[PDB]
Parts: sequence; C-alpha cells; structure tokens
Amino acid sequence: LSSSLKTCYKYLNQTSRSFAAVIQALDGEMRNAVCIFYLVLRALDTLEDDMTISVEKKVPLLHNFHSFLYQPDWRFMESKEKDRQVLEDFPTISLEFRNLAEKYQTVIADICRRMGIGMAEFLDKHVTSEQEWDKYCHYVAGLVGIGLSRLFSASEFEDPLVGEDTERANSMGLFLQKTNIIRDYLEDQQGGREFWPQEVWSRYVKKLGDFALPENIDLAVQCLNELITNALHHIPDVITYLSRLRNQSVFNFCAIPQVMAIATLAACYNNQQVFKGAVLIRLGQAVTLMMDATNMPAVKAIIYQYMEEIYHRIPDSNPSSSKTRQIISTIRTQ
Amino acid sequence: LSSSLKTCYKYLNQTSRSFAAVIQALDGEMRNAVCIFYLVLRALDTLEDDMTISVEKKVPLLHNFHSFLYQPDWRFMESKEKDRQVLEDFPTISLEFRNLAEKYQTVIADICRRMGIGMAEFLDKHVTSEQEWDKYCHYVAGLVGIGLSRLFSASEFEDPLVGEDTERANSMGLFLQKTNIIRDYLEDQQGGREFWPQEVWSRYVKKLGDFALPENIDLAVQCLNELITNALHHIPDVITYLSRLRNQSVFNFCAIPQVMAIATLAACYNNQQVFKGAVLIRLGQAVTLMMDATNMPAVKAIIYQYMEEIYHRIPDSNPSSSKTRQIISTIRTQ
Amino acid sequence: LSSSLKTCYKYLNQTSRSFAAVIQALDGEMRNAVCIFYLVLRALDTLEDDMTISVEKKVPLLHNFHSFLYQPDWRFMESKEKDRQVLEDFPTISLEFRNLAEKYQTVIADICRRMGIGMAEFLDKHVTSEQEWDKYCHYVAGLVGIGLSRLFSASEFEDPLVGEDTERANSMGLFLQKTNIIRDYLEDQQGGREFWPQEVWSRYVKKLGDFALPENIDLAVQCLNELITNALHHIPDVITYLSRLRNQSVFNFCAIPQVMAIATLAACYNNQQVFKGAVLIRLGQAVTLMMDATNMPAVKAIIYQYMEEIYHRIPDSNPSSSKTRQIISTIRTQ
Amino acid sequence: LSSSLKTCYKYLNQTSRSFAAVIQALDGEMRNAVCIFYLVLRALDTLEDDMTISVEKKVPLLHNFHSFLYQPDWRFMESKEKDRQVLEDFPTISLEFRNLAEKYQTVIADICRRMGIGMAEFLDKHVTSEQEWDKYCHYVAGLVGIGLSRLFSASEFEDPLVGEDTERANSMGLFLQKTNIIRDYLEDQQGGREFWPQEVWSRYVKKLGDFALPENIDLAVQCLNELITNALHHIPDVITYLSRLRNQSVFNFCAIPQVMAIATLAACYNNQQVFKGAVLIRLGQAVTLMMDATNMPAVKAIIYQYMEEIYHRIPDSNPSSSKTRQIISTIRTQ
Amino acid sequence: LSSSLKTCYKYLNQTSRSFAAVIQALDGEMRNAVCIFYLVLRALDTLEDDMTISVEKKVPLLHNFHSFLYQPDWRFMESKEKDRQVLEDFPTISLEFRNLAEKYQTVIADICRRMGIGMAEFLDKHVTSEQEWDKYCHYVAGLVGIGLSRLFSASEFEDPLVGEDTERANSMGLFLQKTNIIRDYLEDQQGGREFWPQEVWSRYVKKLGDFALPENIDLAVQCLNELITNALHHIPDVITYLSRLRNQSVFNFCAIPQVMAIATLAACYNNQQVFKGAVLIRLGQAVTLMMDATNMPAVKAIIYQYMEEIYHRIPDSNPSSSKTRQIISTIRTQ
Amino acid sequence: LSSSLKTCYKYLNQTSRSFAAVIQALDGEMRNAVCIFYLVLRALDTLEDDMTISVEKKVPLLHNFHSFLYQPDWRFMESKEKDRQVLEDFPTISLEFRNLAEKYQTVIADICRRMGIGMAEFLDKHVTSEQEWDKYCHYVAGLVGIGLSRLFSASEFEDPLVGEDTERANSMGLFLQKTNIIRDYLEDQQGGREFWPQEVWSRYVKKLGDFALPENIDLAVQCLNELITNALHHIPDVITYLSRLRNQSVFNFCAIPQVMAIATLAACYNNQQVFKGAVLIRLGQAVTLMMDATNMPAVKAIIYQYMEEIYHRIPDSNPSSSKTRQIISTIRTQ
Ligand SMILES: N#CSCCOc1ccc(Oc2ccccc2)cc1
Ligand SMILES: N#CSCCOc1ccc(Oc2ccccc2)cc1
Repeated sequence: LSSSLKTCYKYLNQTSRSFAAVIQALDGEMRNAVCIFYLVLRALDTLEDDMTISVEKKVPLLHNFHSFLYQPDWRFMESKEKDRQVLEDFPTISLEFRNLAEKYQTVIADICRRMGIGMAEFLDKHVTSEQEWDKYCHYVAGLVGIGLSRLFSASEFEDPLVGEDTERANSMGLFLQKTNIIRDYLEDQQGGREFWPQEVWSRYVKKLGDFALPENIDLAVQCLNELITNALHHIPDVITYLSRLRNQSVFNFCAIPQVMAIATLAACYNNQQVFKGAVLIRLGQAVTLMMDATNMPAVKAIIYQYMEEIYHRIPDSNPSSSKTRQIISTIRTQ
Repeated sequence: LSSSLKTCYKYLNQTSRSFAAVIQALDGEMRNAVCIFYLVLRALDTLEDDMTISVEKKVPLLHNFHSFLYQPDWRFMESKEKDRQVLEDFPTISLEFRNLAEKYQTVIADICRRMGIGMAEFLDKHVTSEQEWDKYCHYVAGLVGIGLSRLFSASEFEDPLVGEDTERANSMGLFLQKTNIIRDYLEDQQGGREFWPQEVWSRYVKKLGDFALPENIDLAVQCLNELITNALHHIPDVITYLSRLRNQSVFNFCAIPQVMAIATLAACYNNQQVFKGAVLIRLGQAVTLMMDATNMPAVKAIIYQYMEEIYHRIPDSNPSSSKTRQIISTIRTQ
Repeated sequence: LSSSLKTCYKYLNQTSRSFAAVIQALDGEMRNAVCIFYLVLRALDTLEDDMTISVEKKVPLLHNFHSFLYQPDWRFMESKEKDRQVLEDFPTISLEFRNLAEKYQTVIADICRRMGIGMAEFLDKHVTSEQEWDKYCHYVAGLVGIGLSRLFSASEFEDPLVGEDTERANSMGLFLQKTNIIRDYLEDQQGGREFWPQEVWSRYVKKLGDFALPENIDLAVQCLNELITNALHHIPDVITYLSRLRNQSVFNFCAIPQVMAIATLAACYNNQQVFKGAVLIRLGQAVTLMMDATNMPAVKAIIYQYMEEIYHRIPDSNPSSSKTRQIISTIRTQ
Repeated sequence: LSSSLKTCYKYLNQTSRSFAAVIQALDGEMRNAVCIFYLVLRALDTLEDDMTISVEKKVPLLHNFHSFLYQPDWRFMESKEKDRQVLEDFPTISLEFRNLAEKYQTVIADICRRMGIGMAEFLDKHVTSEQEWDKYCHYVAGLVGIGLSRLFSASEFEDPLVGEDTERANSMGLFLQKTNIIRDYLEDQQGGREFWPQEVWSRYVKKLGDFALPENIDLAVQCLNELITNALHHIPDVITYLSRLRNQSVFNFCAIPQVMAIATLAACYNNQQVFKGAVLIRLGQAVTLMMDATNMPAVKAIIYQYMEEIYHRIPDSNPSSSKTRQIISTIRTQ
Repeated sequence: LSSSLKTCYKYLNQTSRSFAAVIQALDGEMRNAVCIFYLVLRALDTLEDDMTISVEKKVPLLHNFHSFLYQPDWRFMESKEKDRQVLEDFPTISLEFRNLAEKYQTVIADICRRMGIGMAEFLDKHVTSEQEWDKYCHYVAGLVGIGLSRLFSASEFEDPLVGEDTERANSMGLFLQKTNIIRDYLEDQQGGREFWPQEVWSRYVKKLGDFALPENIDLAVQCLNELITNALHHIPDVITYLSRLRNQSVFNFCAIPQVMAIATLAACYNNQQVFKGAVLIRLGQAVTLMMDATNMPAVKAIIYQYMEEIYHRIPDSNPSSSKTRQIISTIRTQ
Repeated sequence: LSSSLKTCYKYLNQTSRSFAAVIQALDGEMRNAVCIFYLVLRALDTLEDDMTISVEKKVPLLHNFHSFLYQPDWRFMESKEKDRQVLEDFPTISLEFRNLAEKYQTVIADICRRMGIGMAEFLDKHVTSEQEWDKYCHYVAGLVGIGLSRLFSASEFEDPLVGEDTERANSMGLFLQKTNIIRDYLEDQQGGREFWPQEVWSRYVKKLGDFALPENIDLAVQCLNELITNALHHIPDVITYLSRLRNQSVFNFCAIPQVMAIATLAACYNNQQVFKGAVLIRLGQAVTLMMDATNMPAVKAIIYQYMEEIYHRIPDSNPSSSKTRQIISTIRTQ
C-alpha cells in the first residue's frame, strides 16, 4: 500500500536482477527486511564503485553510511554510476528502513557499519595474499551472508542456530563473491578494477592485465583454475549452512544463488572464454534437469554433478591438478 | 475395479491429454470426483462447440444437461464433434457420477446447471463490455474453479475456506481463460469466432478481423497489451488462492496451469507473432530453470519473474504502458 | 578422513556415472552403506560378465564372493572388463565394507551370496520362459532392490515395512532390468550375450540375432512391444513402493531411476531404432517439465504421462495391442 | 546381533547404575558410540583408581591406554577394583570400538589420550589452586563433555556448533564434577583422597580432614558454601549448552544429569549433614512437581527454582554470601 | 546486564513465586516484558491492599497508577505492607518499564488503567451478585489474563487470536482468582477481607464470617462446593485457551498455574479442612504421575482426572450435587 | 452437547478406570471414535465373560455382535455382569456409533466381527499351546490394537503406515493381554476361568489351580517366570510401534498402557505374592521420576530400566532363566 514501499520494490527490481524474485517470495517480515537490506547494500556498494569520488571524500561516506540510515534527508546527488538512483532517493529507502521492526534495523545498521570500515580499508590497495582475498570478500559478501542469517533467525522463521553460526554464513558469501570476482575478470579489467589476488597471479604474469593478452592465455587459464580450486573449498560449509534451513522460502533464496555459482565455476573451469568475453552457463547431466534446487538432497546431487563436470576435465599438467581433485574428492566423500 | 470407471479414465486421457496425468495423481476421493467432473464438463462443452446442432435443439440441451446426470439412459448420438464419444456413451459416465458421494454430486450438478444456463445466453451473442468478458469467462472457466475448489474442500483435503472463497476460485479460472483467449486470437479468427471484448478492440478497428491484416499490426499489439493488462489483475487472487493449498496433489494440479498461463502471457506481451500464428513461450531466466511449481515460494518466484519479464518490455509509447506498470507494481509489493 | 573411503567414492563415480550424485545425496549412514553396496555389487557383476573366465573357474568365485568381503587381501587380477579396477583394488573396498555397521554388513553379504548363486546357475543356460526371465532378473536386480530396502529400514530412515515387503522391492529392480535389457538388445547382441526370453522371440524368429537383420525389423518391434508390455506390469508395484518412502533423499534415490526407466520404455515403444542404434530419451509434455520426481504426486503424474505416450501409439495391427492397453488401463485406475 | 556388542551392554549396565537407560535411548549411531565411549572411560577410570598399582607402573598405562584400543589382544588382569571386568575383557570392548565409524573413533581415542595424561598428572599431587581444581575437573569431566559433544555433532543429530563450542562443553563436565566432589566430601575422606581445592579449605583449617570433626563444622559449612558458589558459576554455560540441543534423546541424556546436579547443590548448601554422611534429594517444589526436564523452558524453570531455594538460605552471616547472591542474580537476569 | 533490571528480577523472585521461575523461562522479549508487568501489578495490588491508607487518598493512587509509570520519580513511601519495596523503589521498575518496547508498554499501562478503575470501584463494597464476583475477578485477574495475552501476541511468539479473544483470556484469570479466593477463605477472614459472593453464602449463613465458626462447618462446606462448581465452568475456556498456544515457554507459563488451580479445587472440594487450615493438594496418580503439564494432551488427561476425582466424591444430598455433575459432564464430553 | 454422547462418556468413565482420561485427550475425531470403540468392545466382552449364559445362545450373540451396531432397538437386559449398563443401554451407544464417519464404523464393526468369531471359538476349548495363546490374545486384544491403529490412520492424525502395520499393532495388544493374564492368576482362578497356556504349567503341575497351593509355590513362580519371558519377547515390536507415532495425544494413549504393563511384569517377576493377592506397581529408579512417558527416548529409558530390574533378579535357579537373559540383552541393543 505504501507509496515508498512500492518504490523500494521498484528499485529492488532495477538494481537487482536475479534476486528480486526470490526475495519477494520470502515469508512474512523477511520479505521487506531483506528488500530494504539489499537496497542499502546496493547504495553503499555504489558509493564504493564510484571512481569519480575522491578517496578522501569516499572514506567518510563509507564509515558513516550506517548513520545516514537515521538521517531522513540524507542522500547523494553526485553519483555517476548506474544504480545511483538508490542514493539520490535514499530518504525514501531510509524511511522504510525505519519502519522495519528494530530487531532487523540493528542487524542491518551493524552490517553496513562493519562493511563501511572494510570497504574504506581497501579503497587504496589491491588484494595481495589469498588471506586478504578472504578479508576483502568477507567485507563485501561474507557480512551479507552473516547479515541475512541474523535476519532469518530474528524473524523466527529459521532456528536461532542459523544466525549464530557466522563462520559458515561467512562462507556463503565468500563463495558467491570469489566466483563473481573470477567470472568478471575481463569485465573488471576493461573497467579498471583488480580483484584477483596478487600473491597468486603474480606467479604467472607481470601484470594482472596481461591475462587479457591471447599470448598468455595458457598461463591465464592456470591462474583461473587455481582460483577456482580455491573457491571450491567453501562448498562443504555451503552444504552445511543449507542443510540447517527449515523454511522453504528461505531455502530457495539461499540454495539457488549458490547452485548458479557452482554451475558458473563449472562453466569457467579451464575455460579460455573467461578471458575473451562472457562464459555462458549451460546444462550438465539429466538429473540436474530431473530434480530442482528446492530440497536439500537435490541441491547436493546437483552440486556433486557439477563437481564431476570439473573433475572429468582436469588437465594432468595443470599446476593445480592435484589440489583440484583433493578438494573435489573431499566434497564428494564426506 | 469397474469397467465403466476404466472407460471413464480412457475418455479422460482422450479428451484431456493436458490435465489427465495430474488428475490421476490426485489423492483419494478427489481423484474420481475430478475425473467425472472433467468428463461431464467435456460433454457439455462438446454440445456447445457443435455447430451442426440447431439453436432450437441446443438451448434445451445446455439448460437440461445437469439433469441428464440422473437419467441412467440419456445419450446424444447426433454430435459431429470429435470428443463426442462421451456423449454417445454418457450412460457410463453418468453411472460413475451417481456413484460418487452425494457431496460431490452436488457440486458437479450445480456447476453444470449454471454453466449450461450461461453457455445458453452467449449462443447468439459476442462479448461487448469488459464486464461481459468476465461474465463469459465465469460461465466457462470461473465456475470450473469454483467447482473444483468446492470439491477440494468437500473431500476435506483442503480447508473449507478454499470452497468458500468463490471470488478467488473464480479468478483462478478467469486468468487461464482470458489468457488462452488472448493467445488464440488468430486460430479463432480462422475459425469464424470472436472472444476479444468488442468495447476494446473496437477502439482500434472496425472489425476484430482487422488485427489479422499486416497493415494494422500496431493497433493489434496495442489491444493485445491492453487485454493482457486486464488479465494481469487476477494475479493477486491466484497467488492468494494457491497460497492456501495444503495438499501436494492439489497444489500440483492447481499451480502448473497458472504458471503456464503467466509464462504464455509474458511471451505474448508486445509480441507481433500473436497475430501471425501461435506464439512461442520462451524459456525463463536461470532462477526459473532451477525451480518448478511444486512448492509455494518457488511458484511466487516464477510468477514474479514473468511479471518482470513483462515490465522490461513495456514501451512508453503504448497506450496502456502506465496501467501495466501500475498493476505489476502492486503485485510486487503485496 | 579415510583415504580408502575417498578412493571408494572415486570408483563409485567411475562405475555408477549416474546414480553417483543421488547416492552421495543420501542421508547419514545410508550414503557409505549404499556406496559400498554398489561397488561390491559392481565387482560381482564384472566377474559374471567377464567372458575370459571359464565357467569352471567363475562359479567358485561367484559362489564365494560374499565371503571374500572378509578376506582383506583378496583381489582379482585377471579380469579384462572396463570396471576391473574395483576387482584389482578390491581390498580397499572390502576394507570400508568391513567398516560399515555390522547390521548393514549382514544385509549386503546376504544379497551378494544369494546373487552369486543365481548368477552361477545361469552361466550354463539362457533365459527361456518369462518365469525364467523374472528369475534371472530377481538374481541381478530384484535382490538389489531387496537389499537397498533392508538397508533403508535398518538405518531407520524408512519404515520397517519398506524392507519387509520384498515383492514390491523385487519389482523396483525387475522393472529396471527388463528395461535396460529391452533397450540394450543390440549392444548385448554384438556382445554374444542373449537376455530376451527364448519363449518370446522364438515365436517371431529362430535366432534372437535375427532382429538385428534389417528386414524382419517389423518382426522385432512386435516382440519389442510384447516385452515392454511385460515390463509395464511392474508399475503398480513401483508406485506402491515409492508411496511408502518418507525420507526425501531416499525418495530421490528411488523415484529418479524408475522414472528414467519408464521414460525409456516410452521412447522405445514401437520404435524400430531399438534394433538399429541408441534410442535417446525424448521430452515430456509441458506439464512434465513443470515438475520433478521429488514428491509422490508429481512422480505419479510424470509416469501417467509416459503411459499415454505409449497408450495412443499402440497399433491395432500389433499382436499385443490388447494387453498393452489392459495394463495401461489398470495403471490409470489404482 | 554380535555377542561382543551384547557383552558391552551387559557391562554398560554393570558399571552404570543410572545412565545406561538413557544412553540406550540415544538415537541411531550415537547409541553404540556412547556405550563404548563410557566403557573405555570406565576402564581408564578403573586403572586410575586401583591403588594396588605402582605409580611407576600406572603412569604408562594411563599415557598408553588410548593406544590399547587398536591392540586386539590387550587387557589387564591385575586389577582388584569392582569393575575390572572391563579391564580383563577389554578385547571385547576394543573390538566394538573399532566397529564404530572412524569419525567416532578419532574422538574417543583422542579424548582418552588427553584424559589419561591429566589423570597421570594428578597422581602424585593434590588440588591446590582453584584454577587447578578447574584443571583437574577438565581432565576427568570436562573432556568427557567435550567428547560427547563431538560425537553428537559428528552424528549430525546435533548442530556443528554443539561440538565446536568446547568451552560450554567443558562447563557441562565441570559442573557435574564439582557438584559430585563437593557432595562426596566424607566418602572421599575415609577413602584417603582430597579433591577440594587446598587454597580454599586451607583458609578455614589445617587439614582437609578437619571438616569431619564436630568442633569445626562452622568453618566446614563456610568452605562448602564457598565452593558451591564457585560451581554455581557454571550454570550460565549449562543453560547455553542445553539451549543448543534439538534432538530429544540427546536432550534427555544431557539435561537430566545437570538438573540432578543443581538439586544436589541446593540440598547441600549451608547444610551440615554433608560432613555427617551423604545427602538426599527430597522432591522439587510444585512447579518442578508438574514439569520434568524434557523441554528447554522446563529445565530453565526447574533450574531457577533451585537457585531461589538457595538464595533463601544464604545467611548474611556467611563470607561468600555476597558473591553468592551476585552469581544467582546474574543467572536469572540474563 | 543493568543493575536496575537485576533488581527487578530480585523483586520478581521476591513477590511472585509460582511465576518467578516460569516467567524467567519465557522466550526473548516477553521475559523482561512479563517480568515488569508482574511488578507493577504487584505494586498496584499492594496499594489497593494497604488498609493504612484512608480512601479519598487511595482512589487517586489507583486511578493515577498507570501515570506514575511515566513519572520517573514517583514512588510511595508510606506503605506498611511487606511488598512496599516495589513502591518505595518503584522508580527502578518504572525505569525498566520505560526501557521496554512501546507496544508492550501500551498493554501494561492500559491494563493498569482499567485495573485501577475497577479496584477503586470495589473499595466501597462487597461482592454481592455472582455477576459482581465475575467482574471483581475481571478487574484483578481477568484483565491480567488479557494483559499477558496481548503481550504474547505483540511479541509474535503466539498467534494474534490469543490476544484478540478477551473472553478466553478472561476465563484464564477468572479460574485462578476464584480458585485462590475459595482456598484463601479463612486467611482472608482473619485479614478482615471478604470476596465470596454474598447472594451465595447469604443463603447459608447471616455473615460470611460464620464459616469460621466450628458450628457452621457443614454449611460452610456446601457453600465451598457451590463456589467450586461455579469455577468449574471456566475450564472449557481454559482448555480452549491452552489448545491455541504454540510456544513452549508460553505453554509452560500458562498450563502450570491452571493445572495447579484444578489440583487445588480437586483438593478443596467437599473438604472441610478449607475452613480450619490449608489443604495439601494430594499429588497425582497412576496416569497423571506418568505425565506433566508440558503438552496439551497431557494437561487434558490431567484435567479430566481431577474432574473425576471431584465427581466420584459428590454427595447426593449436596445442594449443588446436580450442577457439579452437569458441568463435569460437559467437560468430559465436549 | 449431545445427551446420548454425554451418556457414552459417562459409561466410558465407569467401565474404563484409567484409559478414560487419555482417551478424552485424543485429538479431533479420534476422541469420540475411540471412546465409542471402547464402549462396544466393553459390551461384546461383557457377553463372553458372562457365565450365566448358555453356550448356544452366547455363540450367535458373539458371532453377531457387530450386526447389532446397526439395529437401533437392540439391547441385552439379561447379563448379570458388572458393566451390564453397556448392554442394557446399548441403543445409546449404537446411536452414537452410527454418528461416526463411515470410515470409522467400517473398522470398528469389522474388528467386532472378527473378534466375536474368535471369542466364540474359545469357550469350547482352552488355551493349550502358546501359538494358540497368541491366537486367543489376538482375538481379545491384538485385534483391538489393529482396530485402534486403523482408526489412527483413518483419522489422518497418524501416517497410513501406522494402521498398515498390523503385526506390531498386534504385539501391542498381545503384550498387554499376556500381562493382565499373568497378573490376574488368582482372580481368574477364583472365577473358574483358565487363561494360562497348558504346555507351560502342565509341565509343572496337574491342577492348573495347584499354583494356588502353598505346597508348590516354586513351581508356580517358575511357570510365572517362564510366561513373563514369553511376554518380554513382544517389547521390540512395542518399541518399534511407538517409534512410528507422530501425534502427541495418540502417543500418550499408546505409550502409557505399555509402560504400565512392563511395570507390572517386572513387579510380578519371580514374585510369589501373585498367587495370594493383588500385586501392584512399586517405584522406578532415579532417572525415571524425571521421565513422564510422553516422548519416545523417555519411554525407552523407562522400559530399559524395568528390563534391568528383572535382569537383576533372575535366579540361576529358575529354569527359564538364560532365556530371560537372552531376550533382555536383545532389548538392550535395539
Ligand atoms: N549488494 C550486494 S552483495 C551481493 C552478493 O554478495 C552476497 C550475496 C549473498 C550472500 O549470502 C547469501 C546466502 C545464501 C544464499 C544467497 C546469498 C552473501 C553475500
Ligand atoms: N550395479 C548394479 S545393478 C543396478 C540395477 O539393479 C537395480 C537397480 C536399482 C534397484 O532398486 C532401486 C530402487 C529404486 C530406484 C533405483 C534403484 C534394484 C536393482
């Protein structure tokens, strides 16, 4: 009924893409809680990406973003991005944020707050060690997973255990993030953003951008494959997180994004396309089309099938051939 | 293990290739009840469809159909339609009808008595107002939903609320009906038949038949869009209706058609093909292919997904552009 | 973290290409129980198919296989079949077998024992009658269905009844064999092995191999259709069996295969290609693709659909046209 | 089915008055796992209590007990304790230990390795410091709680958290150990042992045995009151650990001992008969007369009732009376 | 962890006993909410009870009690009632009251408003009609049944129906107040207080106080029985009320006191001890000693037994014997 | 609010000492159904028991009991048994029975029929062999278990599997019958009725009544023990049966009887005070008074405890020992 709430769902469908539908499917209060949550995240996300905002002007924005949730007339008109509309009409979003029960307000504010400090910290530095790839991924994605779990339990739709287990919640995020950072290498390159860990790619090329020179494609796919091998290590936690859920609408919201992330890594493994444009998700084995990601056992079968897709395609000469089998074997066994 | 009951199920798969499977999949008593219901609804429709039967013979036939269900020896050997075997051997079908529990017999007969009356009024008329469109659809579709619902509740597999809310039940039918009417424009024109409400197509041309003329495609696709917008207004009741279902066999039976209907609508929206033959229902985003209509949340997700598929295609230049956005916007926030 | 168990799952994915994912999706202790059960079953099957092993040498092996499960150093190094590794590295498999709960061990060994006996007894004779065809099938598939059931009941995941009703368990496996047999006619032909019951093809030709002859192709199909008719009689039992399951992961494990089996019978029915190539699985009505084999009503639906694909293709001119219909008729009225 | 297992349970009942019933009530695999875990822990405890064993001879056995679990023939025929049966027929128990799944095996052994180390360590010394009292309880009680917690999570019947949070797991054991030590003052005093932390009783007397003398019981029921106050500090952790449980059998197994533990501390608080024989638990107030420890809220209620049964008997005259009210007021406010 | 909240619970355990434990065992938000509610209610109760407070002065205090909650400094220093501490330190409680969510404060203050209006209204009279008894109990207990209920629905731990249905929430408070009034007859008389409905006892004696005289015993017992039969009527609502609860902590909070009440009526029925001392509620029995009040079916079984226990003890000659049966019959068969 | 119904519940409490309270606790339609089912069974039993009836007038009555349930004016004012009210006022009961859903009537009638046939079959003969003692118990109690199980599934409060498992359903009944048969040796003898099986006591004494003679008290106990041992052999089915129940009210109804039976068996095991008076249930160990029989793990604790009390008192003297041990250890590992 609200005009503002109506407006928040218009932005949800503008800014989002593949999440709007599963979010709107959420039971009861989560529906609005998660919608507003993604909107503020989308706004804070836009502030970080905007390169026309000097770092000295951006740091204060990121740090205090969370405090703007309580400033009715706050907003940013200087954005140049595409999703800048959530920023220009932020007061509309703030308004509904303050209509949420406060148990949701607390979680949302808290996450924005820690995410702001994290985004700022990385404003003037590229990711080095894998250990930091996890740190940067924890700030832009992990916290979101931790945030969502806390809102699920808050609402009483999921067991309080879901939200308490932050480590695994964090993994849900790290998996979707690394997978995305991996798929978008070229999109982020011809964009001026570098996310691939340096202590990794610096073992194959002089500059992360060199992986776009067809002359280093073989070395590029070796790095892609190493990073993919890395992301895979989060699957076990993923399966543990999902296995805990008891609300269908939540399950769907959570299981789907992960299964597409898996199919994606599968489509990208030892795949040259990653460095020449877009890698299209396809179809693996009959059963994948036979059963759908709406129940736990099925999500497992779907995942194991993608795992084999990669397994069966592991080059014996790949610098990471063995570790790739190691984690895949661990996943399918235990 | 009656031979007549086997005959019945043979006729069902013969005259209901589409819903036959799911009907046979229904639990306990709902099964046979819904099977007979479709056979007697098939028969009545067969008489209506039959153009060789004079209005003089057809009117009493439609009007008294519900009474033929208790006349052990009634039969119609003069039909020239294809599903007429249900009329020539109606005694078998009616034998199984009087075989059901009095409670089902009540619903079915009542629908047949009201459907016959209604089908009779429209024998010599076309649909004029949008009101007459809801009238006709009610007579040939809504009642079906109102009858089906009343059967679901009668059996106690679904709460009484399902059978009570005749308005929601009616919408279930109007959505499907209005949808097929929109999709079948062409083949209905190539069959000397009109269903599109005149008060609407008249504002675009002098004859419903003009939409088939290349020179009027633009006007045709504008009327199409309008009528579609009209149809969209039933979505909330459909979601509401489906949301109340507790039994899986019934959910499967009810959800699939509706999803099929929304997809069909998303496919036709702003598509010139609707006027050049049968239109193609295009795939669905990835969040759909990893889901199917077996649990409510997922069904919302598929629906919401197709409405956005439509929102993306709405052109400012369309006369309905603004109402289409509006109703979709409303379905999005409830 | 057992490396044997890891190796075991490597083999499961090497040998049971398909089932592998649904097996791994099994809950708790059924997973390793079923995985190991498939590995030892596959080994046994590999000794029985290897033809470089004289009959005199093979029986003592088939007979004592169930006891080699307890001989830690036992392995076979003379097989020349493709999945011979399960036999050459059997010590690894029996190691993890002896690690299962003693109650599962009891079950598995009992089936391997009774299975070896059956296999041995059919090395010196081909299948003659249908009664004999069910006997061979019981020995290589029926007992597996019985074994899998006793395991489900023992793990307490399923009702005690699942494992007690052996006739139904028997049917789950018979329906599968008869299928794979009917579909692997050609491949099993050029292999020197004959599985079609002598009493059926004997009254169509003199040599089973004849059907491979592009001339009596029409004689073949008639037989093909007569055997498929034989198979269909198992469905009533598959459905009854699947309708008792209550554990989701177990249902997934059981429904899927049965569903692919029926889809295959549909594809093959009246298809001349069964005798010329690899009949591939076709699609199912838009209503089939809307569901998945994960709930009982959907399975019943999918199955019924595949029933129709067969039912309205039955040529009157076929020797089995009347039985092919009485059975599909009986299936529609359970 | 196996005799070895039947024997283990015969021993489970000979060594455990009450506990054998609740362990035997554990679901699926944690039943056998805990029955074996308790038998080896008993055998270990037996070796540790047998005085007719040279320290120079006992230290190795305690440091090496964990390893005998892998030696089929190991056993000890030179004990003269009440439960030597588990020592003389340890091969029977060790056999069933190696039949448990590898994952329960690593837990049980690892805890025997660590337990047996601490046991040996407190052979030549006595409990001095209070945090040394915590250290002792950890080696004979804490670790068992930590062990069981790992078995519960390893079996998936309980959440991963239950096993991961070793701190709360530990308190579970510390609470039962201190309550049991306090209650058995006289018993442990005629047997020739001293578990009461020296740094505590020393402030009140010169020899722990002094508390037994009539002319001292006023410094004895001040020391006793001071310990209970310490133990009381574990409750918050006991509520947290019990609150994470979701399986009924495990909840009954965990909740009862703890409840029986508080009741004991509330029957011994500022009571004199503690130093004049053992103490009895005569019923729990009305609310605790209508509810048993099967659900979490009941358990809390029950626990709070005993806190107040203590809060009332706190004589302002007592020295710890202050922090005693402090801990109690804390346990109830959160 | 506020010392103000710490003390609030100190008083909770100080004033309420049969509630302190279960209140503190309430889930999340309703814990502190209910705690505080019971504190102000006790404060208001203490006032309407202090006889050292001339009217004129009292009326105001009761009327303006709900307003003292928002007046940070308010407090009563002239109370000579044991509980006075909750008034003298009322600020501490008003402090924590204002810390609660708004919707909880809405309920608390609204009840305290009405409760005071009624209390003052009875300052100048005695309960005459049976109606007057029902509504005196409405102002001091029914409203507390309604208060809590609304707090249960606000926290959303219970459906909205619980807080909606005021009649049921009314019978809950009326069953206790009456049970206590009946049982607390003597004590009240010696306290110079009268609550028994005059139009009832006046038919037996000239003054309510006559039941204290040994000579009037028999007649006193018949009145006791007429009142007891009166209270037995709220039982159908009680069972109904408890049937709708879904939260375990809430069920405990509600079932317990009610089951405690029946137990007391069963104990006082036709028991002349009720006029000489206090009655010791004769514990459960063979089937009620097998259960507790943590699940509806159990509670019912418990309720029904105490009913038969009263039934089989009804003397034919008892003036009310005919109704005590009529009602007990209703409860059985409903 | 039905007069005849209120009468039925009045007869339920008269005839049924205890079950009455739990029966009235059943959910929805089971409440009246079982009450009614209990009443007709109390009637049909009163007949058989009546020894002031012929044997040629008793048979038809028994053989035709089930028929009377459809004869409004039926009644039997000729019985001289304690519960003759159910016979003399049978129309009040039949009327209500005819109020039950058809599905319920179906079951109950059927049970009465099959039952009568068995009852009539045993007045001519005596229980000779055990396989016959099972037959009798089957006819007078096992069938009741089957009936109840069916009504449970029919009601849909329990999975269809509950009612489909007639074997364990039978054990439920047999375990009880054998219990009361054993406990009531004198009562049944001082009534001229013999129920103990020949082959058992026969190998002990000549006059089955000899056990009432102080000269063979041993021989009486050893037989007693021998029979108990035969009875304990049903517990596994009992534990399994209860393990299948999902409805609380249904569980309380089933579990409690069983728990009391086992209570009695242990109460009477190797106890001579059985052939000289009524033996009544003692108390349970520590753990039990913390366990109401309302959840399965709890019930298991209780059963395993009683199994233990018996085990501890098995004399090496008694002949049937070893068997008593053999069976009890088997229960320990379920
Ligand atoms: N804006 C922005 S950033 C959006 C992408 O980062 C995410 C996304 C999801 C998420 O956790 C989920 C948990 C379960 C399923 C799906 C998601 C954590 C991090
Ligand atoms: N290796 C080898 S032999 C594999 C083929 O034999 C089967 C296969 C499955 C089965 O039962 C199942 C029950 C339901 C679904 C799938 C299986 C019984 C016999």
